[PDB]
Amino acid sequence: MEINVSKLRTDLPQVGVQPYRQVHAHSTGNPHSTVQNEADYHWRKDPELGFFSHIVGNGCIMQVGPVDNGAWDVGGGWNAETYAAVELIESHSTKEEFMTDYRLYIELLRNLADEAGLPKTLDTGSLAGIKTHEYCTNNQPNNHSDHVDPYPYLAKWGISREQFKHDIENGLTIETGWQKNDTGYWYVHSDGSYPKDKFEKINGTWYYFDSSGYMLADRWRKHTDGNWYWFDNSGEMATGWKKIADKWYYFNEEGAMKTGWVKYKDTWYYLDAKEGAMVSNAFIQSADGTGWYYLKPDGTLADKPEFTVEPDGLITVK
Amino acid sequence: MEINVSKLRTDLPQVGVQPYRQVHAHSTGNPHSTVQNEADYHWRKDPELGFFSHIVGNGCIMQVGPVDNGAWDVGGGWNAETYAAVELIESHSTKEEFMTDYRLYIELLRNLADEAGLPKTLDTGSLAGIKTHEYCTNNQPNNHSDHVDPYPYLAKWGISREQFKHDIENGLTIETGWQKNDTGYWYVHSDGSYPKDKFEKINGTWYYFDSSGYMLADRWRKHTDGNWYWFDNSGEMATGWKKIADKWYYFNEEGAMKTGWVKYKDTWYYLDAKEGAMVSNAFIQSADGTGWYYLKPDGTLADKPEFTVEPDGLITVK
Ligand SMILES: C[N+](C)(C)CCO
Ligand SMILES: C[N+](C)(C)CCO
Ligand SMILES: C[N+](C)(C)CCO
Ligand SMILES: C[N+](C)(C)CCO
Ligand SMILES: C[N+](C)(C)CCO
Ligand SMILES: C[N+](C)(C)CCO
Ligand SMILES: C[N+](C)(C)CCO
Ligand SMILES: C[N+](C)(C)CCO
Ligand SMILES: C[N+](C)(C)CCO
Ligand SMILES: C[N+](C)(C)CCO
Ligand SMILES: [Zn+2]
Ligand SMILES: [Zn+2]
Repeated sequence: MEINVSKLRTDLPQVGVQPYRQVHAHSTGNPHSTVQNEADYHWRKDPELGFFSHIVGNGCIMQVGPVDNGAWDVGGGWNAETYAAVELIESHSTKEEFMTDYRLYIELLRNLADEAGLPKTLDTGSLAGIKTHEYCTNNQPNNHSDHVDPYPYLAKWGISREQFKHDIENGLTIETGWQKNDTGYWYVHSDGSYPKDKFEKINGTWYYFDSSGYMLADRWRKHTDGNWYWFDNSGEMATGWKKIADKWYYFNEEGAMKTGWVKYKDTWYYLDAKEGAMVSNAFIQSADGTGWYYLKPDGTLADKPEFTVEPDGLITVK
Repeated sequence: MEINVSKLRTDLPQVGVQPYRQVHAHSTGNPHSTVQNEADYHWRKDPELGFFSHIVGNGCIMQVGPVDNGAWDVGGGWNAETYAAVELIESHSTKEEFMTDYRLYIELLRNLADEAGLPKTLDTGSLAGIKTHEYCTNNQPNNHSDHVDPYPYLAKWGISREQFKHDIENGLTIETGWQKNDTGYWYVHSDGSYPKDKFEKINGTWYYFDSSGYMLADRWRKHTDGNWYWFDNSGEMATGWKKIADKWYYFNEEGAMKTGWVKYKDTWYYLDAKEGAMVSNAFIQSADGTGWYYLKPDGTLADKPEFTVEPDGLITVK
C-alpha cells in the first residue's frame, strides 16, 4: 500500500513490550479535520495527550507513528498491546469520500494484523487481533477510557457493526460500474450504491433502472414528469423517430415522447395525442378549429389534398 | 264472504257437544284435486274416513259440512272441539294461484274464529282458538293422527310457520300495484312479489327496477344484452330520439341505444360508436373504408360538402 511517512514521529516512547497482540481501529472524533490536519497536529502535539500510528483520510494513508512499539491510543492497559493504531477521519462530505477511505482503512487494518502475526478478527474474546477503541474501552484492564469509536461514525455512513466485522474478517471487494447477471444489468457507483426507479446518465447516455436496480431494455416507462420514455435493447433512452412494435413514435432530444404535429424534412407528421403513434389516412382538426388537415395513408401531411364527392355524397380524398 | 253451499252435506253426525272451542286449519294433501274435486269427493265419501266443513281453492270457498257440530277432521279427541275445519287445496301451479287462495283461507279462518266466539290465535296453549292439524296431532288427547298440515304446503310457497301465525293473528293485507315512498316507486304483483334488477312491462309500458325493487327514473342502465337503456322522469323506457344532459341519443323501438348511422326525415345523423351521442362537425369513414362522410355542425349529413384548400393546405368544409 502507498504510505506517506512525511509526518512520521520518531521521538515517541515505547509503551509496554513486544509482542504486541493488537491492532486498534479508531476514528478521529473530529468532524472537520483533514488527514493532513490530523498529521500536522499529531506531529506537534504533546504525546501524553495520546498518540497513534496511522491516519486514513482523503484517499491516503499517513503513518504518523511507529508500529510494533505500543502506543497511548486507547486510554488503558491495552495501550501496552498496540502494534498499530489506525485512525479514520470523520470529515467526509459524501458517502463516496467515506467509502474511498473506508476501503483503505479495512485493507490497512488487515495488512497490519498479518504483518504483526495476528488473527484478522474484529473484537473477539481472544487477546490478539483487531480491536476497536470501543472494545478496548469495554474490555481492557486498568481502563481510563470512555471512547466508543469507530462504530458511531461508521454507522453514520451505513456501515453497521456487523458489516465492519465482516469486512475486517473477509476483506472488502466492491465491484463497481456495469454489472450483469441472468436477470439484467445494474450500475454500481464508486460508493457501492446503484440507481433504482430513476434515470441515470452513464458515459454520456441516459438509462432507466427499475426498483431493484435492473436496467430497462426494450420497454416503455411513464416518468414522474407525466411523459412517456422508451428504452431500446441496449437500454439507451430513445430520441428522435423510433418504430416500436410496428408503429412510429417521435421522441424529443430529452427523450420525452411527443404528440401532435412534428416536422420531418420536407413534410409534417401527426402523432396521436392519446397513444402517441403516427396517424395516417385521417383528418385532424386545425388548432383554431377552423378547418382540417389531411394525413395520407403513408402518414405525410397532404399539402394539396384533392376531393371528389359522390352523390352520397361520399368523399374520396387524394 | 262468498260461500258456495251447493255441496254442503246435511247428513253428517254431530261429534262431541257444544261449545266447540277450535277452528282447524288443514290442507288436502292432494297435489292434483281442485276445489270442486274435493267437494264432490267429500259429498259422496264415507264420513268415517274423515270429514270437514270448508274447502278453499281456485278462488272460492265451498262449504261442504256444517259448523258448530264437531267433525272427524283431526283423527283424535279434538274432533270433539271442531267448530269448523278448513281445508286448503294443494294443487296450485303458481304462487299467484296459491296467494289468491291463501288470502281467502286466512280471512275465513279468522271470521270463523270470531263467529265461534274464539280468540284469533294460532296454535297457542289455550284450548280455544285456531289450531293446525299439526298442533292437534301433537297436543290433542286420545290422538290417532300423524298429519302435520298445513305447514309443509304453506312453506312450499314461501309462508313460514311464523308468517302463518302472524297472518292469522293480524289479518293479511297485500297492497298491490304501484307503491311509493320517500325513496321511489315499486310495483307489487298479485302474489306480493315485485321486480328487482329487471325490466317489467306494466300497463303497456316498460320500466326497469333496481335490486331493491325501486323504479329507475332519469337514469341510464347497461342491460345484460350489452345494450344501453335510458329511463325518463316517469321511469318510462326511452325510445326514439332523446336529448339527455344536452346531448342527442337515439333508441330503437325496443329501447336499445343505437350507434352508427340513423335516418331522420330527409337526413342522416351519426351517433358516436363509443358513447352514443350525436356527432357533429366531423368526418366519418365509410364502411368500405373508401372515403368519408361529413357531418355539419348541426349534425346533419352533408349531401354536397364543398371544400376549399389553403396553401397549408388547411381544409375548410361547407
Ligand atoms: C443488485 N441487484 C440488482 C442484483 C439486485 C437488487 O435487488
Ligand atoms: C418516416 N418517419 C418520419 C416516420 C421516420 C423516419 O425515420
Ligand atoms: C428526464 N431526464 C432529464 C432525466 C432525461 C432526459 O433528458
Ligand atoms: C401508449 N404508449 C405507447 C405511450 C405506452 C405503451 O404502453
Ligand atoms: C348513410 N350513409 C352515410 C352510410 C350513406 C349516405 O347516404
Ligand atoms: C319494498 N321496497 C321497495 C320498499 C324496499 C325493498 O328493499
Ligand atoms: C333533431 N334530432 C334528429 C336530433 C332530434 C329529433 O327530434
Ligand atoms: C329488453 N326488453 C325486451 C325487456 C325491453 C325492450 O323491448
Ligand atoms: C355512455 N352512455 C351515454 C351510453 C351511458 C351513460 O353513462
Ligand atoms: C403543421 N400544420 C399542420 C399545423 C400546419 C401546416 O403547415
Ligand atoms: Zn479511538
Ligand atoms: Zn288435516
